[PDB]
Amino acid sequence: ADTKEVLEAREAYFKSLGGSMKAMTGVAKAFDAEAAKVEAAKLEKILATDVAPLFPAGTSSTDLPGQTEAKAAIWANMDDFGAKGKAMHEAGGAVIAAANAGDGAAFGAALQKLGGTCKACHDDYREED
Ligand code: HEM
Repeated sequence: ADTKEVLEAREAYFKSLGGSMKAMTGVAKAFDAEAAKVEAAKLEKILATDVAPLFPAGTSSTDLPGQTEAKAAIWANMDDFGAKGKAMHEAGGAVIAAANAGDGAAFGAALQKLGGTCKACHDDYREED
């Protein structure tokens, strides 16, 4: 697809994740198993997205100044970038299971683990200022 659509797709994917992280953070603060499962259901849908095809070479912030925050570095570290995405999917599965187990403590713990995967990747691959 055109750069405009992959950029569109990956932007929507990440916005959805951000909204999910935000909502689950609030649930973790005041655990309600029903709201957790609702959030987990949404996170599950989000994680079904194949994002590898969302980062084709030529879509870094240097190629498309201001259109994206993806750093050119991603393309010099695709194995690490994929690994970090993988870590997120795994952390996500744990958050989903904890929500479904109705386990508030595990949910909060898994959520910390998930947040960490977002940071681990952003630190090396997303544009700050
Ligand atoms: C962890 C679950 C996670 C969250 C939360 C998250 C959020 C997020 C947002 C809100 C954006 C900005 C979206 C927008 O344009 O409004 C964003 C952008 C990027 N992310 Fe991220 N992200 C999470 C996880 C990860 C992981 C696991 C990776 C790397 C393996 C990653 C990468 C990126 C990149 C690159 C961007 C820039 C996208 C762009 O501007 O085109 N994120 N993320």
